Amino acid sequence: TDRVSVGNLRIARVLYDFVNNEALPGTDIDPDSFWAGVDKVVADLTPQNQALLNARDELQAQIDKWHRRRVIEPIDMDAYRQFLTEIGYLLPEPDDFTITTSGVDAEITTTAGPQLVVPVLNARFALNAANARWGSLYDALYGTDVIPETDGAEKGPTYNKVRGDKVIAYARKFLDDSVPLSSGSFGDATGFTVQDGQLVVALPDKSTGLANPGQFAGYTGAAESPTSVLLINHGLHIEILIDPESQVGTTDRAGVKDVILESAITTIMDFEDSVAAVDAADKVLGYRNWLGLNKGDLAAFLRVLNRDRNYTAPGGGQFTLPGRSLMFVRNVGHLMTNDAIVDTDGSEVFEGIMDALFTGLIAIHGLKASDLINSRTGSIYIVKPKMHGPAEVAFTCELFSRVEDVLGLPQNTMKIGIMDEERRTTVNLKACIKAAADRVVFINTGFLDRTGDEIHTSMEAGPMVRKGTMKSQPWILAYEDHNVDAGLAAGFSGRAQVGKGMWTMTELMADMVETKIAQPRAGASTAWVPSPTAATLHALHYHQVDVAAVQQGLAGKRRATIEQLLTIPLAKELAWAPDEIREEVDNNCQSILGYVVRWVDQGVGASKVPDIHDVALMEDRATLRISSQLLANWLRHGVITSADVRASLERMAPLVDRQNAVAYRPMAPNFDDSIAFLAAQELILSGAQQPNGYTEPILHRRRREFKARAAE
Ligand SMILES: O=C(O)C(=O)CC(=O)c1cccc(Br)c1
Ligand SMILES: [Mg+2]
Ligand SMILES: [Mg+2]
Ligand SMILES: [Mg+2]
Repeated sequence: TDRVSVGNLRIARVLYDFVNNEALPGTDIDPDSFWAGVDKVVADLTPQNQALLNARDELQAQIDKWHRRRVIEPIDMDAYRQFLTEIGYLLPEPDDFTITTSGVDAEITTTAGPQLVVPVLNARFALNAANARWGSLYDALYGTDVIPETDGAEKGPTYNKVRGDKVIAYARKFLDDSVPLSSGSFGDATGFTVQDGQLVVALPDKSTGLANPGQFAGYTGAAESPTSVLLINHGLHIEILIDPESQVGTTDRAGVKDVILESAITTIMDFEDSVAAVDAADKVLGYRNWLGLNKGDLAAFLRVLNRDRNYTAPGGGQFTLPGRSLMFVRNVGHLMTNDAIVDTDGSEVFEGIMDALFTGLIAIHGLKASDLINSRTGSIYIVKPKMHGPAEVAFTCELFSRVEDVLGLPQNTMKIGIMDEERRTTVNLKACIKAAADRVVFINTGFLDRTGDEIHTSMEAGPMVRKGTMKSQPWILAYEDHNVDAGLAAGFSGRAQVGKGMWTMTELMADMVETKIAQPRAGASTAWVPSPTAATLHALHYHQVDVAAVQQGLAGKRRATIEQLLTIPLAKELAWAPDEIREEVDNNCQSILGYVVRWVDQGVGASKVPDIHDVALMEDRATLRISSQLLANWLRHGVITSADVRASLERMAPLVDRQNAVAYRPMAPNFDDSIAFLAAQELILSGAQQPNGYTEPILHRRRREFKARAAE
């Protein structure tokens, strides 16, 4: 066979070799001890892993049955709440406490700023993300719709000076708003110098300093004619590049070439919802990238990781700043198994357990010199998604503890970023944080998964509101506030991130800049962006909003009740016309097909897919979880018929085919000959029966089916 025997396990050879030849050397872990550990941890924790999965199903069955026996229109909230408490769904809230997590880096405990999420299987993208710690504001403004492409300001094949000037003026205002001069505007600056350790800005008829000289962080080049000036605001750096001989500098009144923003402070290297990995070959591609990132030798010319940045202090001494985003890794959650390892019965091993062992092993390299150090404070940062309730958090705690022992790492080295993205976590959040009180480095509202769970949990209650309506329903607004309240009450300020979710409209940057400011205004010290460009633009918000002061002001407040959290997003009687229903169906089918076709045929786990209004959306598994669950819910309650679904899928399919074009295999007109098309259909028609509406069981099965056919 193509497998290696270790105790009860049979490990795919490709994975075995990868760990031995690439991951283990340099960690000082004895290979025999490692592998024995893998067998032992898998043997010991699998039963509990399974019990937790069975408990989800049992809770969901009871809730389904609660709704079916009811019939009374307005849900009786006190009865419902009492029921959830009876079945162990809603648990008692623990007494107040403060987290004790230690050895965490400044980028997490203290700095407020953007957090970038990127598929770890794409080496190019992962490299750009790691390097996105610094980014060009001019490139972000000029390249996106933040500067409207009005008459005369259009993007052309070459530099448009009218447009460039708008970019320059936008940035000058940003400087005025962020690091104000004692008098006058950056708009009128003619030059910058450093004198007696102070920044001096030349204006036309006078010179001025910063209103707050402490915002002067340093410079490069000669004090008397620097090549750049470095400022800091709300803990984030801004660098003005000075080069009158450059394309842009020549047109600028002070010779400014660009303004660089400290952008993606941290990055989450994702093994979960943004990637398609269904076997040992896929997992190894991902692990190898994660390894190269931690060793600092990942290279895709040849794209490489950036070095730290050198500056001159105001007084004239030297210092450096991190040139790379501080990396988390997102492991998969408790649900899935993967045949990369099977036992003697042929049973697949739980994937989350494997990720903990393998990504944790690999992360050791990031704690040491690259022939440079991810975590200088000695932590490994793992995001754990899709947990349901505090027992599941406790299980993750014990899993990490056992892995630490296998890896010979100190206890509590492996830190947890907690996704608050399932209903049973939301309503037990304080208890969940408590279960990880010494490991937690963030909580984050994964609002898309959370929306999927909301629909699945109350699937039997009645038909839900439209997808677009969900983002503004009472339950979700209360969930957002409740998350911030819980983190602040647990002492997260100055210790751990309070984070919010992803902006998915990748081309609507003007809208993001206008709207996403709500997140740090709500006291979030970080929030998710899909790209380095969006990281730079989102950074703007942290310069405008003093998140630390916002969090301080929110202290003690309790702004969401349990009743609000439990407000099921049921649609009102006769809420939609035939045309609105048709739109929702087509919108969901197009998005499902666009994403699924690339998942199943090409193993791409995150894709831009134009919705029904032709808005580009970054789709991942969570957005698919919503679309499929919504249609499943509408089909369950007779809003639409199975023919509506079929016709819509059949309608949208040729359009999606058109949207694609070398490793692409058309779904139409032979729909039922396309594994990808059938996958999409199955996600909808079996939606109600998937545990918690999770999409992986079907996606993994169908992707594997596709690969097997392709191999013959
Ligand atoms: O909202 C949540 O459940 C997330 O966890 C979001 C998520 O991973 C995502 C969504 C769209 C694009 C990308 Br990249 C990631
Ligand atoms: Mg049932
Ligand atoms: Mg999620
Ligand atoms: Mg301020």
